[PDB]
Amino acid sequence: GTFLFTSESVGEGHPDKICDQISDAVLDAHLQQDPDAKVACETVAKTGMILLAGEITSRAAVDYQKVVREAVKHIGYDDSSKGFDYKTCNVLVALEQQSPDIAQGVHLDRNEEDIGAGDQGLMFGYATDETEECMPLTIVLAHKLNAKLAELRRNGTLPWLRPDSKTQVTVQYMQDRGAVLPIRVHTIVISVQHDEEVCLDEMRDALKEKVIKAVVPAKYLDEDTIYHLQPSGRFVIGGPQGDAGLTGRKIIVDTYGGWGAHGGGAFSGKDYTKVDRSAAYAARWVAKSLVKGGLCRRVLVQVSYAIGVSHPLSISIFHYGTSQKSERELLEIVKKNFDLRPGVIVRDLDLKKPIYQRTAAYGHFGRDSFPWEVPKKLKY
Amino acid sequence: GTFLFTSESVGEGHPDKICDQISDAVLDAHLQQDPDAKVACETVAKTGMILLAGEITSRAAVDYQKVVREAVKHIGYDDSSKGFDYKTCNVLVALEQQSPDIAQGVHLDRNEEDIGAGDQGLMFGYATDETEECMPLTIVLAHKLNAKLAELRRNGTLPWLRPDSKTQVTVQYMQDRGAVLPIRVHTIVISVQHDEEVCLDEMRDALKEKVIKAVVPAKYLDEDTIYHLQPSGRFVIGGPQGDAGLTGRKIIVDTYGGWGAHGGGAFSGKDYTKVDRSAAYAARWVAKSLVKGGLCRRVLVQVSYAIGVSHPLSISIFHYGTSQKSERELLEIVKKNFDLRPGVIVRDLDLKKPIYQRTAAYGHFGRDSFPWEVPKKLKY
Ligand SMILES: CSC[C@H]1O[C@@H](n2cnc3c(N)ncnc32)[C@H](O)[C@@H]1O
Ligand SMILES: CSC[C@H]1O[C@@H](n2cnc3c(N)ncnc32)[C@H](O)[C@@H]1O
Ligand SMILES: [K+]
Ligand SMILES: [K+]
Ligand SMILES: [Mg+2]
Ligand SMILES: [Mg+2]
Ligand SMILES: [Mg+2]
Ligand SMILES: [Mg+2]
Ligand code: NA
Ligand code: NA
Ligand code: NA
Ligand code: NA
Ligand code: NA
Ligand code: NA
Ligand code: NA
Ligand code: NA
Ligand code: NA
Ligand code: NA
Ligand code: NA
Ligand code: NA
Repeated sequence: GTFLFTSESVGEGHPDKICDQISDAVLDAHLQQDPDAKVACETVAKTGMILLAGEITSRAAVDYQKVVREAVKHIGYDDSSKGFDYKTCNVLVALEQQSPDIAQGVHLDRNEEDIGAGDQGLMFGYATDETEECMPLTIVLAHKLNAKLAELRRNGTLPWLRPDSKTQVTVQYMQDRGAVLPIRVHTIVISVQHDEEVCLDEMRDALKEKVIKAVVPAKYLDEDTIYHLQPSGRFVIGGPQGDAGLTGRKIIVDTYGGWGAHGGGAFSGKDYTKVDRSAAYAARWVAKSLVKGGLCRRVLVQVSYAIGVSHPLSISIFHYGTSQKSERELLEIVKKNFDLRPGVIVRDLDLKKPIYQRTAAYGHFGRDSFPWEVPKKLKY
Repeated sequence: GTFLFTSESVGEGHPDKICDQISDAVLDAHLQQDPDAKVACETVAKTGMILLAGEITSRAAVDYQKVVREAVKHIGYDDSSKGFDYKTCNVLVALEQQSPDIAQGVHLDRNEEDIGAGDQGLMFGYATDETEECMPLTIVLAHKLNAKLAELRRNGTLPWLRPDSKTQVTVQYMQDRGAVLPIRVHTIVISVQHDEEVCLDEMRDALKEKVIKAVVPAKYLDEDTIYHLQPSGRFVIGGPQGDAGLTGRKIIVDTYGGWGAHGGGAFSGKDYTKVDRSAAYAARWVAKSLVKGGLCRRVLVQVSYAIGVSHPLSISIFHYGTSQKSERELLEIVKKNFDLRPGVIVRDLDLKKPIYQRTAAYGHFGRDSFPWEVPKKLKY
């Protein structure tokens, strides 16, 4: 009756995540000055280069050089010995205004509540009662392993660590009437960039004793757990020098780690009129509200939009058999309690606030009591 | 007992899809000369620009200018009046060799069958008996609508069409013992770039009569079907000029349209040692083999890897209740019939052949009897 499930996470210095963080630093910089900025900022990172490309229409005056370099500094790439340095990297900017054809179809001369979706697309929300934060254990543990690496890098106790890391956690689960119950950790992978001097045995010992044991409860680890620690054997070249990064290439790390579903839309670098972000956050809010409200133990929500149209085209609820109410009944409860127009979501979730860089590593969900993590009390 | 589900697709000239096609044109060009080329080619597209960035180690001599421009020509961007022209665009190249640290951990001095996975990650395969090609109807119809647009553009019958398009199809389904049965089309969205002269009523009439009716069986369309045709009202600016494109930003369009699950890894621009592609293709092959073999009606397969390790770390089978056999029994059948090491998958699926550009629009699955679409006869 048991099964395995695997999820991964990446660290703040993983090149794709660098791009997500930069794109959201750019968004935040615009929103600090112009809450109605229209932002669609993609970032590319390769050896020695950050390129910004996309579309921004805003009243803000933003120093892209400074914003980009400060984000890279925070991540920890501050010297050529680490493969990348915020002080001496190339920052190239290929930003244009938002297409006027998009603007006229989406938001020009529209009442805010009746703004159209900024694009077509589909989005999902998911929640599971297997953890208090209503997230899958696999992805929670994978994120926490990367956060622990960053902590031990920044506090100087593992000074050989560099910012680029990846983790992967496989958990053995039991099924319980559509809900899932974690039993044990089956396999853990950790790969992290390191300095030229530290040897493999020192790193593997530290990753087990100072990282895994500081994160994963001992009850989940046993003599059969498989550890793949620095499995490549050498990871000195890293960051953008080891692998090109792009915004929106970690969309499963950003969400549910393979659980539930994904509609394909990236989050970072986008203002609220891009329903890829706002409606995914709202769908998480719905799903978590259903689970915390006791209506389900596990639930997947789909919503979809057409460009220029305010109301969603479709809403669907899938409860995995974990409710006494039918999926139709839950859908009616959702429709009576939520208004998923983007110009309403923006108000309910406060999506003009410049908090987005904080979302761009360690997952957008399950953390810090962001507005989409605070369940709505449902009337039914 | 019914529910809605929505999927989308994009056309060959959608800027993200342009990037996928270019990245796979680059891969194919290398593989034509060096079947063992190591390729990780990301493409970015914005107004007037194609940038190649990533890592290639290969014995091939490739003219990137020519390869890129020929791909853009095939797509149809051949004049400034369309927003982009293969003849006069900027092609910038930021390609380096594969990291030697990766190479040593993955494939150097390794027997081909025992090559390590080129990265960690998780991948899913999915199959559903609702169509003969074992794909969801929503995504099949969405792809076919984009293909029809391209056909009518290329044959000159709708000469106002341009290459950038998006479609979205919402289908109303019934559940049947874990399987799904399409009933009717609930909503269709089509947005397509167009010339400055054609009016909105002409376009909307043509999209209904020459596109939708030529693609979607009349039995699925009724007086209640909702049509959002050119919903933005104006789409003259398009392609990279309207929206930046990046490789690997259409991973749900490339796969199952929201159905099943996704592990996050993009396909295009990657050789077979990148399990993001090879193992996803193998997982599709497994899933389709289970459905065509009569063991399931619907199935999701998860596999996962660690960099440098040949065998998958985990394999999981989820059959939605559509088999008399337990998921454990199906997993044993899979393990007895499939060897999911990348250096074996490459042989079974012929993944050194330069056919990848053909996969990079209209979905990687459900078409053209590629090797992963030909079911394996299972022994059990
Ligand atoms: C294998 S390249 C994809 C990702 O894997 C990581 N990576 C890069 N080099 C190595 C390496 N030598 N060993 C393990 N992981 C690596 C980096 O996070 C990179 O973005
Ligand atoms: C809204 S920008 C995201 C995508 O939507 C498409 N698009 C661009 N401009 C428009 C427009 N004016 N109307 C409808 N869709 C558009 C293009 O495929 C683009 O890549
Ligand atoms: K990459
Ligand atoms: K974009
Ligand atoms: Mg990547
Ligand atoms: Mg999208
Ligand atoms: Mg895109
Ligand atoms: Mg990956
Ligand atoms: Na810091
Ligand atoms: Na809970
Ligand atoms: Na336990
Ligand atoms: Na060093
Ligand atoms: Na997921
Ligand atoms: Na909290
Ligand atoms: Na052609
Ligand atoms: Na079938
Ligand atoms: Na019918
Ligand atoms: Na024109
Ligand atoms: Na999908
Ligand atoms: Na065929």
